[PDB]
This record gives sequence, C-alpha cells and structure tokens, in this order.
Amino acid sequence: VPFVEDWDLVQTLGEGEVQLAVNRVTEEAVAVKIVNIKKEICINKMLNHENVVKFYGHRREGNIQYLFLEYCSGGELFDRIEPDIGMPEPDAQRFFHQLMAGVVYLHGIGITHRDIKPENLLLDERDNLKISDFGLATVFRYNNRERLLNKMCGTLPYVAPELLKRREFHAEPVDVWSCGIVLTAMLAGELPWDQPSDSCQEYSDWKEKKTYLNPWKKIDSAPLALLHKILVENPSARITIPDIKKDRWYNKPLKKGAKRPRVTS
Ligand SMILES: N#Cc1cnc(NC(=O)Nc2ccc3cc(C(=O)O)ccc3c2)cn1
Repeated sequence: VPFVEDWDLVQTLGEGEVQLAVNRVTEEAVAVKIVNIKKEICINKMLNHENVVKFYGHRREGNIQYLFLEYCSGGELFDRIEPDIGMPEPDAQRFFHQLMAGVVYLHGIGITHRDIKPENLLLDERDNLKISDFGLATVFRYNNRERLLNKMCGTLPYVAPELLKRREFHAEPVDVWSCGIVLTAMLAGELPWDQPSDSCQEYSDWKEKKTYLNPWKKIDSAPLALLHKILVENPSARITIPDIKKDRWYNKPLKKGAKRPRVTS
C-alpha cells in the first residue's frame, strides 16, 4: 500500500518534544517523542499492558531518536485534578485501580518506573489510565535476583523518604509511595509536602498524625486509612500492592460503569 508509512506532525503534546502524528493514509494518531534513551527504548520493547503506554517502534535519523508511542486523547491525569479540590472520589478510585494494575504489571516483569506523578499518567478516549515515560525507568529484577537501587531519581514531592535518607533501597516500595502521593493529589487537589524529610514541617505533621490539617482534612476516613498504610516512612513496614488490593476503600463500591446509551417505555 503506497504512502502508508507517512505521518504528518500536526501539534505539540509536551516537552526533547512530544508531537501528535497522523498517518497520511489510515489517519491513525500516534505520539512521537523526538530526543538513558537507549535504556528507554529497550525497556519500552519489553512492555505490553492495557494501563502502559504502547510502544510501536523507533527510528534514528543521525543524532535524533524518534519514539513512536501511544496517543492518549484524554491528556494527562494532572489536568483532571482541580487545584485545592481534586476530583470526585469514585473517579480517583477508578484511576487508582488502573494505576495499580499498571504498576503490578511492571513490577511483575521486574521494571520500576521511578517517576510516577499525574503528568506521567495519560488518559485514552475512554479515560483509561496509561503509565507514560520510561526515561527514568530501570530493571530491578533479573534472572529472579533483586537489585537494590541507589540512584536519586524522580520528582521531590513524589519521592519516598528512603531515597533521601538511605544509600540503598528496594525499588517496589518507592513506586508504591509515589502512587500514594498521586492518590493524595486526586482526593485533595494539593501535594502534602515539598519533600518527605524531617526538615519539612508538613511531613513532620503527618508523622505526628495531625490529619485535621490540609490536605488530609479534605479526604474521607476510608481512603485516608489507605494513605496511612502507603505513606509509612519505613519502606519495610509500608503496605505492598497485594495488600492495597485487600484495603477496605480499594474494594468499596462507589462508581457506575461507562455511561451506556438507553431508551425508555
Ligand atoms: N514519554 C512519553 C509519552 C508522552 N506522551 C505520550 N502520548 C500522548 O498522547 N501524549 C499526550 C500528552 C499530552 C496531551 C495533552 C492533551 C490536552 O492537554 O488536551 C491531549 C493529549 C495529550 C497527549 C506517550 N508517551
């Protein structure tokens, strides 16, 4: 079929730069990342899951790398969070379920994302969450042997406290912590602290269980009981994903399915 390989760059999606590309023949939309990168391509080739941004391929034009990735028309989860309000609790529970499925998948194949935040969680046309950007990602389990991490990666308001206090740490509780900060942002529309350190007053208040303060006072007791188990300073005592899936709020019926068309009489 002629011209089937031609794509037109129609608009900017993010910033390296991310462009929306449309196929000249089929009109299929893809996101093109125009660029660490060698590792991002290698990790992306391992990935295949409904809550993980799809990798279609790559092309190297001299010094420039072109990553052909899934287009998510709903944009970033970040723009679904109303500042200081958040979003309706049933929406946050659905986004959190899909975030857990995506992270379970990644950890299962021994990959840690290391930069989970709402800017990296994209939504398709049906508002299905997709974990995006594997530029900071790494392999923490190979040949069934766990590798402890030591590199400083992520975004300070979402990083686990052990990444700041310890030389080495396990990879999985770090992604669990950032998911908990994402859950906090979705339910309160604010970040609880700048960084999880003792020098940070907001972080000390949380360890002192002052939940009458913002953002915790905006969060219902059931999802807050979950946050009490995720945002635990000691990563060895922090709730694992199998146990998040057994939490009372995680399994609380709150939301109806996608609106489906119907007529009466
Ligand atoms: N790395 C990476 C990466 C970045 N973007 C990917 N896909 C994608 O569709 N990106 C975006 C990013 C921002 C967007 C923002 C909007 C919007 O603000 O309306 C709509 C669609 C968007 C789509 C896929 N992988």
